Amino acid sequence: MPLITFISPDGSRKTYEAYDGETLLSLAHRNNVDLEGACEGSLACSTCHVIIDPSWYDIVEQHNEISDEENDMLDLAFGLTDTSRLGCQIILTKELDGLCVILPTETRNISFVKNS
Repeated sequence: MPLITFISPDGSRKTYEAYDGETLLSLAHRNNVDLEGACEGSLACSTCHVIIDPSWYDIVEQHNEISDEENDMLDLAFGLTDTSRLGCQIILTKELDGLCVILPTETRNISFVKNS
């Protein structure tokens, strides 16, 4: 259960421990913050996809070639962000341990708080 640095469009930056393949939902619950969805998600996520900021997406996309089957995966990708690769609901992962990336949702906050 590493930590991920979420940067905001205003220049701010939030800090909240993320999980493996777990969405921000798991955080909204721990932070007892007004969330919307009520989706427990999952408790056991392994060998999940990868999700990195949109600044690295262009790098990993050019560093890795896509085959007839790979490139086809994009044609099926619907609703996913341009920052999430081989994903579905954009779920963070420990893979970003000690790395800075942009949050999946469109939320933002700068005020410091000591959640439970």
